[PDB]
Amino acid sequence: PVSVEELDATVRAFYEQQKAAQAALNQFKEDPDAWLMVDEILEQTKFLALQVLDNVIMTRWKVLPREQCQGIRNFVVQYILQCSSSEESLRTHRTLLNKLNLVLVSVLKQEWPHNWPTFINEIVSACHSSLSVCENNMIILRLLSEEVFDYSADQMTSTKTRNLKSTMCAEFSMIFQLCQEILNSATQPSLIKATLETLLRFCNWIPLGYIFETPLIDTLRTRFLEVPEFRNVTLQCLTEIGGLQTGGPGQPHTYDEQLIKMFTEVLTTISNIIPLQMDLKATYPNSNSRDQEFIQNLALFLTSFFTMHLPLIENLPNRDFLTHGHFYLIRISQIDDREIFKICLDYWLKLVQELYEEMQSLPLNDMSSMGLGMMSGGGAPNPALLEHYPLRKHKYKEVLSNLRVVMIEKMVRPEEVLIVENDEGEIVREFVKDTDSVQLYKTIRECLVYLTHLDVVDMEQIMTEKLARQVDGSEWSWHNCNVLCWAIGSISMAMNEETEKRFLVTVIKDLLGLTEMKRGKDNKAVVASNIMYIVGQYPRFLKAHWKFLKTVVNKLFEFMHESHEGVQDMACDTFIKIAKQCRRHFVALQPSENEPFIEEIIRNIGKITCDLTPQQVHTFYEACGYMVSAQGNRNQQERLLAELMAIPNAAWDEIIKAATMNPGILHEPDTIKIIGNIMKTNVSACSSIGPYFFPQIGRLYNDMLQMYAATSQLISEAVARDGEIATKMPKVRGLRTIKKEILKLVETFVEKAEDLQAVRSQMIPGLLDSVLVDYNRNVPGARDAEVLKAMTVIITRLQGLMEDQVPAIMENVFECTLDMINKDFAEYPEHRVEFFNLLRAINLYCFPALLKLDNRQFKFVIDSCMWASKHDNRDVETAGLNMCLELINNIAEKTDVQTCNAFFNQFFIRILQDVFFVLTDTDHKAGFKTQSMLLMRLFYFVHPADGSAPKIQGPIYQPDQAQPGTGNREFLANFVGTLLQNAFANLTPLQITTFVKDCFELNTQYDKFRVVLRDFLISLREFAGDNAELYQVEKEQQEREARAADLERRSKVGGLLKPSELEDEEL
Repeated sequence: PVSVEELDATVRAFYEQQKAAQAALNQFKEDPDAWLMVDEILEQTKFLALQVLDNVIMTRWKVLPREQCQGIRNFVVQYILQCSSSEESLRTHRTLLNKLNLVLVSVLKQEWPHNWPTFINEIVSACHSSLSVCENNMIILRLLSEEVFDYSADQMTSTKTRNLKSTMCAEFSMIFQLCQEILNSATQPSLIKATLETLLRFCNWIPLGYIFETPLIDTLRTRFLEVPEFRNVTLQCLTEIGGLQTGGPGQPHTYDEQLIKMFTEVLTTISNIIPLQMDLKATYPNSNSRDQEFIQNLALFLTSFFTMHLPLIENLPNRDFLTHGHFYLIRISQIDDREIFKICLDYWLKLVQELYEEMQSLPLNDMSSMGLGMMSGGGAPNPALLEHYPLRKHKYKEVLSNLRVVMIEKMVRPEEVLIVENDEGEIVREFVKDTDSVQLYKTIRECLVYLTHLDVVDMEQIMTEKLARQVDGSEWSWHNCNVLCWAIGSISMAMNEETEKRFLVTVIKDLLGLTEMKRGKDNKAVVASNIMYIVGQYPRFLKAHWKFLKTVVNKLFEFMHESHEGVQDMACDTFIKIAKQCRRHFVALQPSENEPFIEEIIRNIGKITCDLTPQQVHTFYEACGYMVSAQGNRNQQERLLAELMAIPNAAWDEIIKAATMNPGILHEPDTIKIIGNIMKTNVSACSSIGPYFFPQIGRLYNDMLQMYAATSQLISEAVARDGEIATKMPKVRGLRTIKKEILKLVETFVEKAEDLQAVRSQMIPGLLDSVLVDYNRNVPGARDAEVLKAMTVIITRLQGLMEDQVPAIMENVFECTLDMINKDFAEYPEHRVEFFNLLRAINLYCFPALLKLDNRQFKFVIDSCMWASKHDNRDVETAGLNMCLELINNIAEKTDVQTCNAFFNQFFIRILQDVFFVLTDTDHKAGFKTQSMLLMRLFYFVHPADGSAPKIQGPIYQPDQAQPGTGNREFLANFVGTLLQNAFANLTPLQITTFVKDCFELNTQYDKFRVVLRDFLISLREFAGDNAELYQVEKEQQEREARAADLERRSKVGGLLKPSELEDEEL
């Protein structure tokens, strides 16, 4: 319609849902009313119009006529020019103008890369016209820069974008000179700012000649760098230039002199801005957002420049610039801000690790056998023996020494410290946080260590003096104590044993004194937290100093009586830490004592653990378990074990006696709980003591089976009484809990047992007698998946010894469990997953007894396997596909030609078909690794590309009803071909032929096959539309080496691995 009448099709929208919707009804047109619109109407409506305009621009550009797109192009340019060509007009229509600018840049998106050569020229000229059009032209060049530049801005400039900067040589050069012109003359802040912001977005594309050979830098620094308004943006420019890569060592132009002049000068300017006496740590929080951003842009400048050209400033004759630049990085590093400190920390790590690796690569280490240098393993070298070496680390003496103070002060809570001061200052138990807090910790630990190595004397002096201020000279506070102690504990293994001995005696003494001196629940908790952390991180020290070991374990027991759950958690945690690392010192007769320390502990175990929660008690018994394991004297060990388990046994017998008087208490929530705690206590001590737990499991075993039976009887009655609804009631649930807990104990032991024949002879018959038929007779609501789990456990462990039992397990479990799994597509997931796992285990460790299973049942075995293959979860996808792999491989290479015949004859198609549908599916990209391996194996079974004589794995093929035509290689190839053409009908009969040929040829080389199949899949339409997971193998192969080289590096320097990362690395 006309402009005056459709104006209100929206004016009524602001001042009825009726007309509001009507304007939306006029949506699909060709913006014809838009041209007339912008000029005549009303301005809210103009906004609606421009919306329509832009939409049609992107959507309908190539389809629109070459004439009209030219029309709308000139149409927008004229209005940008109408608004921008006046001071006051620029200010009044800034909103409207911006909307337009966006429309122009979106037009530019399709036009400028097409065939608009003189755009830049036109912009530059329009700039010469007036200042206002100029400013808006800068804002347009800036928005345009976000379309062209930003896309290539995150790709780190590769060859693809590198050649772009070469072609657009002139195009960018002009924009430079336009900018240098304005910056040379302009005095309007709006204009200077817009122009500056544009320079930034074009710094990386402007030819290096104009950046360094012109006086651009000189003027950026002198005209704007010290002007508060422009300061941040100019520094961002200087950062981009200082961060520019000088790809020519000396070939095109080594700008070194330009850069040294630049950095040196900018740094002096900064010295005028930021006073020498200003506390950036204290100031920053009270500064405005602009001043804070300045501090961040400075941190970014210095780090960027040093990262890119550190040699230039390091080798300068003056050195004051190297030192003062880094001092700025230090003063900044003290500021309490996550993002800023992250910036600095990354640089710092690079710096310290490099300086260290200079020492590490000396040939002076070749004489380690005489006591010179640093043996690979660990321990910081004496600094004084390195002073007479021309080491870079000497140039940074004063800087590195201050960095140690900072790094300590900026320490973050270790994973081990299970307590935090909250927002309101209360000591609470918050275990861990986001990944970032832990990645931060890893990084800060790394710097702390390298710094310790670079000068262990300086580090020890600083930590020692700080600790003194905590004890006496009062810089005391939870924070300063925490921070210092987290640092101390984190550099563990970075000092040689001797040095560390001195230090630790001081530290542990001072801290042990602090625990008794500081009063109040909270002060006691903080100090305990710190002493626990440290001693837990220094097992090497504790081993060589029995008096210290006994003293800290005793203080641990003390902490276990604290009213703080977090403190208690840390006491048990530290206790098991030490008990595992120093187990042997608890069973031996220490020179000073009358008896082995474990005797004393076990004697008072009841008094020690009386304030502990059950989970803490479990941890306690597990630790004591390690101690017991260290007792090689089998008899002595059995007595130790008996006494340790005294209380749990007593509790157990009490429950058995009670349940004999009336079995009813078994479904009393308290009884269920108690039986649980007892079983868990056993599982804890057993998982630690290992195989020599057999006497304890032997004492309990009979009562355990009878209780399983008794609770089962009770479950029957509750169901017989009130039907299957009872299975989801409190009583039956809890009784089932008793059953599950018992099983978890026997599982724990079976996995530890070494006399596998004794387990098979004495336990297995009783266990199966008690769990199998009971599982079967139960209603679905009451069947325990833990029975499946436990079967998988005993089978995986005893393997062959369990073949004769597999038929009874199958008899009672297979059929009914299947029923639960089948009808219920989303119910009984535990049973579904564990059924699949039980079968897979039977296949892996009891293959012959698996054959005894007949066709009806065999079909379902395959059915389940394929299910797990087609599951959204990654672990179960790998699992199912893999059970298939293991199955077919077993059949082909362990059975008869007639049996394997029958099997492959009965399911080969079934398999390959499913394997194909999952492989060619748009989804399921995760299972490629096994799926490919499946395909290649299948083909090998039919036509193996190997043998000195013509060998094959399968005699005949699919039922005759399928194809009376004899032949495998033929049938296989043909049938596959058909399937292939079904996934994509665009396949030329040569493509389909080539593929199938590769399969028979590459069945020998998994990598060649897998790769060729990967490419063939990438080629097709559907697959290229959702990326490639098929590279899982290439990915893990990379990751493996990564963590392997990293472990390689870390291992070569003391402290980079927590002492708990060496126990496993050795054992």
